[PDB]
Amino acid sequence: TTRSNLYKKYNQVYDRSAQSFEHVDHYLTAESWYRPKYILKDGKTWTQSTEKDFRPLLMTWWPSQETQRQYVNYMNAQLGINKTYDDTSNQLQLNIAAATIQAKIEAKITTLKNTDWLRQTISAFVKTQSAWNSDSEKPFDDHLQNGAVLYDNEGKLTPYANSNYRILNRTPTNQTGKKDPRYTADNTIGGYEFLLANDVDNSNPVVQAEQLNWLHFLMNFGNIYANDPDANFDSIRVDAVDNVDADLLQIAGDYLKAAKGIHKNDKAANDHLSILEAWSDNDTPYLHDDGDNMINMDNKLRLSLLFSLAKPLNQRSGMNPLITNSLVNRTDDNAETAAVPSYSFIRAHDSEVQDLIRDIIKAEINPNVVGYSFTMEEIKKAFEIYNKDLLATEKKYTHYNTALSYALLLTNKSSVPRVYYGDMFTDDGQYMAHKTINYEAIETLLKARIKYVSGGQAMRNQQVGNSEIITSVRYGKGALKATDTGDRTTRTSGVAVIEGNNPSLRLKASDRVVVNMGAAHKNQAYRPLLLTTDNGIKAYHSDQEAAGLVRYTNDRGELIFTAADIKGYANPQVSGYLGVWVPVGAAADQDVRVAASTAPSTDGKSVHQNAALDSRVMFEGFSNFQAFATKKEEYTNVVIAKNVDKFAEWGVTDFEMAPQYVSSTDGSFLDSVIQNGYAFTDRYDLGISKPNKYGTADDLVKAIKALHSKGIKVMADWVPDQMYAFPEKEVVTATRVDKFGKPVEGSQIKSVLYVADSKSSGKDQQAKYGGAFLEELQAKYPELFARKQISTGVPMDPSVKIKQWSAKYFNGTNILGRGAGYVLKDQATNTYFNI
Ligand SMILES: O=C1/C(=C/c2cc(O)c(O)cc2O)Oc2ccccc21
Ligand SMILES: [Ca+2]
Repeated sequence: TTRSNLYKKYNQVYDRSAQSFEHVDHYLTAESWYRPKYILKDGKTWTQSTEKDFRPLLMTWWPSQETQRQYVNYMNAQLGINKTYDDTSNQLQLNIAAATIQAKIEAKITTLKNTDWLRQTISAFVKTQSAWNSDSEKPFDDHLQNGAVLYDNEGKLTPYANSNYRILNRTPTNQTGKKDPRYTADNTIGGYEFLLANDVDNSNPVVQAEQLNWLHFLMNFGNIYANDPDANFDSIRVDAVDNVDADLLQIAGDYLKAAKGIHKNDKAANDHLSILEAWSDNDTPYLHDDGDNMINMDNKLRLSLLFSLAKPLNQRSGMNPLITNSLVNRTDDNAETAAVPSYSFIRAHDSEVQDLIRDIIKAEINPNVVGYSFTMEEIKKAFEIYNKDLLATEKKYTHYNTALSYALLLTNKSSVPRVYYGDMFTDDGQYMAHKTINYEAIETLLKARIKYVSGGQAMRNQQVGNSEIITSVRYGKGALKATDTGDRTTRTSGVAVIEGNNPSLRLKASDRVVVNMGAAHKNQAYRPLLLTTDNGIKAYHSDQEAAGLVRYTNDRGELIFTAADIKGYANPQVSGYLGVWVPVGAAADQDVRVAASTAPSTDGKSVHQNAALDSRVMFEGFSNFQAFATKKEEYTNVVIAKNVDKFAEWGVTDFEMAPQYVSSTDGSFLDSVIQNGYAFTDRYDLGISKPNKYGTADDLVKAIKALHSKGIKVMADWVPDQMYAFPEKEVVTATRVDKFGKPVEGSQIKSVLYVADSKSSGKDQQAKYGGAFLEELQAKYPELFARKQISTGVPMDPSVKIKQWSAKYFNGTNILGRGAGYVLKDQATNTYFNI
């Protein structure tokens, strides 16, 4: 190695052994240190080196002479030697320069009695060279982190990182490696493999088995961790469906059927109600054909709410999409069971939050911010602007008409509404510490939903005066149709929502809005629940609070409104109009919800959008931008246990907790900066080795038990796409690719060695729990392991347990800024060093 170009015989490597080199899989890197036969204690005395006397390889060796010059110029400037060397410069001059630097390095080592300062200096120097930084990884692509590398299936130099799999972009749309001819709403292959960080190979049968193992662990967390059967997760969210092999959907579906019997009846299904985050318009019909074993979002209704109500006044659509642009056309929804089950929302922890922070940062701080890779300080200043925009009548960045969106989400038939934490409480600050201006209106709607919201739905779109309004009516419990005359409970249930999306709305003196309440509501007293005022929304918490504002239906069951009742407003809460009316005389404890039956299911689907699923409410119970806890009583899971009576009062039946995995701290993405739980190194570390952002493993256990004590189900966020920040390095044969895994031609990284962080400790929760339940699962549920998965043609393979993650179980990684030449070669032979 160390050539006849220095003080050899002194600076040569101690022995031909591997305990003398800092190596990665027996290869050397530009940041590799080594143990020389002799060190030079200060610039003074050559002494025999100990086992603790490692020194930078770059102190005494260089890949080319060009690099030695670069090293001398750099290390002179660092150590206070204003001598520069230029284009012309013999080997003898630079070897003399290299000695001198060597001598002063050793002097500073003895002065400070550490090498920490030199680790940094060598690192900083290495990152100045194109072959050891981003410049050899360019050009960047639309990957969230600027690009990715794909690990080669057959690398002769790295056979330990080989795979017979790494089958990419097997989305629901593209599961067979061809576009599914059945699903035509999305032209595209319906997603892409490389999203973030280390991309897990969910096409590998051994990894599939391990994803099921993790699923079983989460669904038995209570039993396994705390020997407590009251502290298990009831259900899952499947994170990033469009970025993983869709085989995982048959695996998770089969498990819910085999383990929880969700296929038998609605009681079983509704005790384990599991959701997808699946953005392709193909994913809902895919999931329906697969057996409604889980439910997807209604993306169409989300876009209809966003563009009809939430957008600025000049970017706002007409209101008719609120009726027609959804999985369910709500003109006249009179069905006992909707065709397809779904959940509905206007915002989520990611959707229409991090997007708005990015808009603010890009507009008023850093125009060159990459994807969602924000700094904490960018976030804090963005939130100064955001929090002011929330309280403004004229909003530049934040949603208009939040209460109008929730009035529709919480009265609509044939979808499970999901309330976002950050619409009731502030997106920043401590958990449940600060209420939004919309908290009252949303709370009032949640309590009214339990008491009044049942039966058939009618929505109408009336052109009035200069613009338009919509009416949305529920007929009341037992009344699917406008002609049903109902019983006593029908009479005191039902609701009328009236909305406009234009602040200039003025009815003519001649205009009337006739709202059919249904044949159970003839000649009846009605009172307001919400009314738009000049400064916001007045909530009425009882019949008596509203005593002065009572109005009546006529003999046909119609409420009638005029200009006196309806006009456009502009205030911090309403841009248009909102009016919500309920019948007078509901008992204090009236509850028109319905439980799931044990009657056998007969249509081949697990989940059914009937009155019992319509009775459920989902709560997404975190924000990305929650402040870190300063003391135990501010930990979210401790606050959840303390406030569990609130959630029951609101009719929350399904509590979607944040992912509970201990966050990585690399800061390479938003998730790793605000530590939400989506960026992790250990899949089984649920606040066990260290608190998560939300508290300790014991705080989580107590939160689950508290929710269960009120009959509320708890959802585990299943995140099989990627992992962050592995502590051990590994050398892989890699190819630069776009997020679809297509090779970027004109790249130095092409069947080339590259140094990834892709090995786990072997001493973490993964090492304890990995594969630990595969024998139990194959014994109880052999059919799970008999199924030939669609993408691979073969069953899951539980014959190997994953105690340590390594490169062979991953597709690739986001580019790490280590360059195409980071692994060192002998210049003459043009081959890599191997020990
Ligand atoms: O491509 C889409 C996307 C990205 C998306 C993907 C993710 O896995 C994620 O964690 C967050 C995202 O927002 O958001 C959309 C919304 C509507 C239609 C298409 C897209
Ligand atoms: Ca992936």
